[PDB]
Amino acid sequence: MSEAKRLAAEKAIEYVEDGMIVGVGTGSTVAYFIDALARIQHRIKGAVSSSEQSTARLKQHGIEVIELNHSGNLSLYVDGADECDANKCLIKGGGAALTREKIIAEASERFICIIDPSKQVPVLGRFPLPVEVIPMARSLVARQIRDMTGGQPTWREGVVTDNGNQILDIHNLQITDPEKLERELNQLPGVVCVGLFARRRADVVIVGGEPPVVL
Amino acid sequence: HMSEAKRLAAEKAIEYVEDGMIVGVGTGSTVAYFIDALARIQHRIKGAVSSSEQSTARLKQHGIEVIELNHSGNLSLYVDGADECDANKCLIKGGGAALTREKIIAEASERFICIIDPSKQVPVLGRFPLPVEVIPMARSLVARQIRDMTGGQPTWREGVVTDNGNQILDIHNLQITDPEKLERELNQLPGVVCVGLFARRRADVVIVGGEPPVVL
Repeated sequence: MSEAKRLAAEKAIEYVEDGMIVGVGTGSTVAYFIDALARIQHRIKGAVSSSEQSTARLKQHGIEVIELNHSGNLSLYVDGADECDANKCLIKGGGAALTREKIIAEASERFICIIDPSKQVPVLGRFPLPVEVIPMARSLVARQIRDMTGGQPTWREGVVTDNGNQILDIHNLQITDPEKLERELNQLPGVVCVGLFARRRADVVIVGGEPPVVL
Repeated sequence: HMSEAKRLAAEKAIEYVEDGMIVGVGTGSTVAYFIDALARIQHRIKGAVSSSEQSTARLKQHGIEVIELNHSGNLSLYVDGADECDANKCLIKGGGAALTREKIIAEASERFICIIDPSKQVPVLGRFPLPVEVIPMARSLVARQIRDMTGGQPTWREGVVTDNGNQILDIHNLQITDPEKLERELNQLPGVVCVGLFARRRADVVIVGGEPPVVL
């Protein structure tokens, strides 16, 4: 899907305007966007980064990285998704960076989501739902999620997020109501972030291909 | 001034400790009396699950075994203080920055006993500012959002870092007449780690220290 990823990333460049501080996602599709952004870096002020990995990639291209606390709100955030449904609700966090992704997206006027066709699904959940948890809460949250959803939480054992937390991946869900599930999981003490983007979903979905399809 | 009231509230809370329990333990100056009282009955408990590194040191100083919540599983009893307690037993917590692990252990516990002196009783929560634990890179965003949503005044508790590596915003000037609603709303903000309202899961028993303590 490398060509589809690159084509989606190049289409997203059309949304970058002179003088922007661009919010930058994480992952293999975003890698193509970082490479393309480097070619126009004379036109931008810099980037706010959703992961230490993305920060290193931006810096390797000479792009200035700015903290969200310093930039304030942004106009544009570009990132990928592990799954995207027909209502533009997403599962994110396959690379464990969901928390800073969700924060930067929240601070951005428009979220342009770049995907290849394999990410389009009719019902979220075949890709397990990532949930970032305070480590000492891990087993409690797993029990609660099992009780609430009937899904199967599994610790992504050994993975530590940029924020020092652990990840539970919730298997076997059919998330037909992501708005509700996100709101309910957000209430559990020890949950740091839920990998559903539904309260604040993608504004634009770019599906890579020749030509890209813009939803 | 309130030292005797704190001591007496903690004494009454000991009456809820059953032989063999793993006791969930809060944080703060009122809980300090409860930790010292637990030490006096240490032969009657299996150990304790601790809401802060500070409480862990105080428990270990008395030879009480400290057990991880991941290992204990759910608990029967959690005992902790509060910065404010309204008439419906909704609480503001986090004055000592330990609200997140406190809320987690309280959630895992069947009965939450809250030990307070009379100065913690309020008709409406909010004169004591509401603590919110935040991801550091989200701090300014969350402050803007809370200001817009509530009309309150967020202030960074600058320099304070929680046991979880996060920062604290204290929200001033709220009159929180519906704590469960505000808690639910603030919990939806990306970058909020924990909200210092205990309302969805509130105190089951409130012990107000005095001679004798009042059990509410």
